[PDB]
Amino acid sequence: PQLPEVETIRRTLLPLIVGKTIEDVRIFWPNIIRHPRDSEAFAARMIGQTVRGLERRGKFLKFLLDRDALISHLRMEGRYAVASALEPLEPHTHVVFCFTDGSELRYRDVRKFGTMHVYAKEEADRRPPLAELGPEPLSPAFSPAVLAERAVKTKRSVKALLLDCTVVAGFGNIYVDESLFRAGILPGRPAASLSSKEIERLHEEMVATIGEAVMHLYVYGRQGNPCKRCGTPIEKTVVAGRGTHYCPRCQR
DNA sequence: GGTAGACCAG
DNA sequence: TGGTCTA
Ligand SMILES: [Zn+2]
Repeated sequence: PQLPEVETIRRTLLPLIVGKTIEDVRIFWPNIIRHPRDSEAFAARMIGQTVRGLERRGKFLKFLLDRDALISHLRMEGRYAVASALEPLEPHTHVVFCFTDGSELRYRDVRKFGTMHVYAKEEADRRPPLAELGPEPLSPAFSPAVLAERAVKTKRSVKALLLDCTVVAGFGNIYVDESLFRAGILPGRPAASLSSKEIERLHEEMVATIGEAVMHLYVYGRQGNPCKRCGTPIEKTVVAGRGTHYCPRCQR
């Protein structure tokens, strides 16, 4: 899921779990659990805690309990569902939180790529994976100035820069390619080569792209197809070890 | 600072 | 392929 999907999950999941008390935690793929390392300690500490809130940072979901926060990342195919303990689990269900009212929060993930960390609330923000996470793209903490500051200090491509989680939180491949197209910037441009005007434009399109999504595509996955703005076939190469889509005419 | 390790299965 | 951590 992308940041906008994660925000949707945050919004819709919360009322389904708030105020419920955890009675059991069942884990079928231990490797999902990253902290505490021992998945049995993970399970034991959450029992008896009540869900008090649900926040998002980047693509991370932060479940607030009584004493702890559960930090969860779905990666590409992780999904949460709330349902009855009386019904069979869906395929690829790896973690289940059982509540005292007979309902469950289920985590499914065909790729088994997602991660979970639990810490005392007051520690969550200064421990992995939230530590070092950059500002929310939709927040004033993410500004042209901040972006400019990071751009000049590096020799990497502009795409690599925007993919950097310390620069800005949860900006995925798709939104990077779309935003660069919209800003008229080639993804392979060295970040330091960007003018001040290009930085402001990029910031503006980044916010617009992610902002519109939280509420179609120009280039992502459209290789071999005409650009919607100029008709030139969209091209695909590899930049920053990633599938990279761009229009060689609109972007410079 | 930096990229190339690591995890997964359709 | 993807995202984010550790080495
Ligand atoms: Zn074009």
